[PDB]
Amino acid sequence: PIFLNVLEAIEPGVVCAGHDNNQPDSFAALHSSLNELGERQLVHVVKWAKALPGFRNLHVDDQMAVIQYSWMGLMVFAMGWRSFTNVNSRMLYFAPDLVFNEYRMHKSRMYSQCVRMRHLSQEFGWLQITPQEFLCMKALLLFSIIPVDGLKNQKFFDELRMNYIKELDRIIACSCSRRFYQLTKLLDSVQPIARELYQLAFDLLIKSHMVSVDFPEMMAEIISVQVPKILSGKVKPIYFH
Ligand SMILES: C[C@]12CCC(=O)C[C@@H]1CC[C@@H]1[C@@H]2CC[C@]2(C)[C@@H](O)CC[C@@H]12
Repeated sequence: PIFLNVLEAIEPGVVCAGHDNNQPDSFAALHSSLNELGERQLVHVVKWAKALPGFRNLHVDDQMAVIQYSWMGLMVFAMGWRSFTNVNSRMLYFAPDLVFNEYRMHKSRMYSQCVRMRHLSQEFGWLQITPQEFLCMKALLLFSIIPVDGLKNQKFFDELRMNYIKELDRIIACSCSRRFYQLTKLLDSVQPIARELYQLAFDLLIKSHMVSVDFPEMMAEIISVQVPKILSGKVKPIYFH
């Protein structure tokens, strides 16, 4: 069971937001802690992706491109898993120190996005997603969004992604047809959610820049340099259906 040994071995542990839960829930304080949490999780996503079977086959620039396009889908998918297992999804478990209740969903001004994220979370229960299935699905998310113009070595990407699909099929097989349909439909459903949060993240970065409040450095760079390629359609998700 080589492949699964690796995914479970490299899975990131707890990541705290740094949030001061004793100060009031303002828009500013909630988003400052969300953004800091993003910066911190980005570190772990980079280290996780580089340790994935086959990932270093990819040209070095494609390695960074793929991380820099898929991070939102990956982080939302993982957050949904955390929510499912820790508060069974009527709250959002961004981090142990940053759990969103309904009030925080409203004061962050992202209630409707949180409602979709909460729906994604609950699907882990509706579909009875196993830990092995979650891990394989999350790895596939890294290979599920690319420039329409292709990567520097697209061929290696296409083969690696093929191999991760084969692994997803393996864990299922180890009816199977309905299960693969269900899981590929779930995967496809992550991307519209990611896109909404990408739009949100971009809009807030412009607005906070207007009033001279800075995002953490990597978040500011990815949201100003890479996210707009997604919002403008130069980078697109790869769907199953
Ligand atoms: C990825 C994060 C942080 C990590 C996580 O668990 C999911 C969550 C999804 C919303 C993102 C947030 C990082 C900061 C963002 C991008 C804010 O700018 C607006 C939307 C937030």
